[PDB]
Amino acid sequence: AGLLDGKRILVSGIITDSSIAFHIARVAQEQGAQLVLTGFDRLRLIQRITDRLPAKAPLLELDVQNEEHLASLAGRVTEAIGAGNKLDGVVHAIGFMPQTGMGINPFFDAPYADVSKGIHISAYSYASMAKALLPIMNPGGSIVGMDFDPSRAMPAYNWMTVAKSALESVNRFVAREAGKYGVRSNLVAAGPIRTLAMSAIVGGALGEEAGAQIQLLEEGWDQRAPIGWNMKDATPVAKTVCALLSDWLPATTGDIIYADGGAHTQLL
Amino acid sequence: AGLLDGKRILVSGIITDSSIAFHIARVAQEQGAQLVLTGFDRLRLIQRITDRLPAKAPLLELDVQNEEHLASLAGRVTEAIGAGNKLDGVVHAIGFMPQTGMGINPFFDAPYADVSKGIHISAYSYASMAKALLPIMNPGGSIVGMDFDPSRAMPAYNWMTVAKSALESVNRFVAREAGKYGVRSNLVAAGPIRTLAMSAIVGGALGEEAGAQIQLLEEGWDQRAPIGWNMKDATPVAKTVCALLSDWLPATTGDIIYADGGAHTQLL
Ligand SMILES: NC(=O)c1ccc[n+]([C@@H]2O[C@H](COP(=O)([O-])OP(=O)(O)OC[C@H]3O[C@@H](n4cnc5c(N)ncnc54)[C@H](O)[C@@H]3O)[C@@H](O)[C@H]2O)c1
Ligand SMILES: NC(=O)c1ccc[n+]([C@@H]2O[C@H](COP(=O)([O-])OP(=O)(O)OC[C@H]3O[C@@H](n4cnc5c(N)ncnc54)[C@H](O)[C@@H]3O)[C@@H](O)[C@H]2O)c1
Repeated sequence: AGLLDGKRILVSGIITDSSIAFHIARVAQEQGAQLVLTGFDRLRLIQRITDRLPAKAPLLELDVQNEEHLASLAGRVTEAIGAGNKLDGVVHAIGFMPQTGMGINPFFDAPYADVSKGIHISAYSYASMAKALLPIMNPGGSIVGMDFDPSRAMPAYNWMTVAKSALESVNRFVAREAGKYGVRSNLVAAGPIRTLAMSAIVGGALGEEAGAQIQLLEEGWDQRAPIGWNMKDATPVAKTVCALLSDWLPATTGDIIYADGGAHTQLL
Repeated sequence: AGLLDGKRILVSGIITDSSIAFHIARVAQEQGAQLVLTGFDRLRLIQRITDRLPAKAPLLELDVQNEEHLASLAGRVTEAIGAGNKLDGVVHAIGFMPQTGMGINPFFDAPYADVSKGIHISAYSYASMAKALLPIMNPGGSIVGMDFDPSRAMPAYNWMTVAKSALESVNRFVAREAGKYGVRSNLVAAGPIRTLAMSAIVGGALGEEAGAQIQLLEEGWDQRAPIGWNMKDATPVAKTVCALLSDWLPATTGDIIYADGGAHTQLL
């Protein structure tokens, strides 16, 4: 067994043992996968976290906002995974929005320059990463991004929700391109998870009201979710992406998979 | 009669007698409205077109990308419409994407810098215009933007479709803010219309394939539309926005109104 046996998945995200990426990576590895990692800013730190993973995995720098990193991605991955080999999976657990477009700050009040690098890192990054790595994929490969239902306005999230709405719209376009390589591109829309930086926001982080608005949003969930919703266990979201990086969901691409306890489907 | 009798609607867009904005403005005026206009780049030209309108209307410069214009909008509109008066409507007939994110150019191939000012002008502009004018609206006012169903990938449009998906997501957030002023914000999703620059693209404009891909998309429509779809008559789209700027659609905000012959609802 090993759902993901002898597969090469490259994982994005992992910033702390709290990060979802981290949890996919573990579940992934127990499942027989073989990762290669991408780090962003504090590489030495990611490095140290990455060591508690059930298995060693090469880590590589990558600021999704720097061309030369992207220019050189593919080389690097091969160079590591070893030539004559290609990868079967790529996971985009990444996003970011500046103080302003999120939190307490009124909505109309975010600078388009701020709003922008959010879009640049949260949505557009999906395309860059795919155009860059699509050339090294075995057929029947999988590309996956982490989503958060932006289909109805919620409060406090503001422009991060707008950035996700774009994510949803970019994925459809990547599905089109990946199609030619016989590779799939999909989004897993998670329920709220207590990641670190989430934690910080439900604390005083972005504001008081902002915070109390999450708290509540966070509770609507478990209520609504017919099978409930644990905001502290990213394991169910990890096993889904794990289903998607696998060959058991072969006829589905442009798609979004609600890994949310059912919440999105119930009114109250 | 005069659906829009003694109402102050400020219209965005009008670049040629072909432009939709132009058509709303006419229908608007025959309906008893009283406009005030916004021009973008070639003001003298807009000016000359604007004269064939059934009625005189003050025109004002406004590059939705220049802060000081937005900073000074409200003053200008009052200054014109005359102090002690407020407007009941605002129409956002505006958008734009650089060669690259549209047309023949592959999707992965657009620079985020290009992709960006599209987003900046097409989506984000909706928010700026609203934060700026919301202070001068009578209650039960209306804000309307022009939409184009981005809910399924289409070809050739690329990033303009992504920009509209964001538009749809911004509107929901503006509905929230407009709510406090008791003003409404909605999107009219049009079918394809032969505007000038559209014309140019179905000609050789953006590319050959790009062009032949519109042509076809353009025909799927009238087929699909149970009551059909005339790509050369922007009158039905104009009368809808006209319904929406009016008090007959009072309980509906965050919304998108399909002004499309029914196309969006039928598979084949
Ligand atoms: N946590 C939630 O409640 C929730 C729910 C549904 C979806 N998601 C999405 O899941 C994804 C995973 O994020 P998370 O919540 O695990 O949080 P997280 O704080 O662990 O960080 C996600 C990452 O963004 C990275 N980042 C920012 N700029 C970058 C850049 N230039 N290059 C590379 N990485 C960069 C950080 O290094 C970090 O890894 C997020 O994108 C989030 O939108 C999250
Ligand atoms: N034509 C269609 O098939 C179609 C269909 C559905 C929706 N829409 C939308 O309808 C809206 C109306 O556009 P149209 O198709 O009538 O085309 P159009 O070419 O008449 O131009 C729309 C406008 O964008 C303006 N523009 C660009 N940058 C600007 C700036 N910085 N400041 C102010 N104006 C600026 C131009 O001046 C022009 O008026 C568009 O936004 C389009 O997305 C169009």
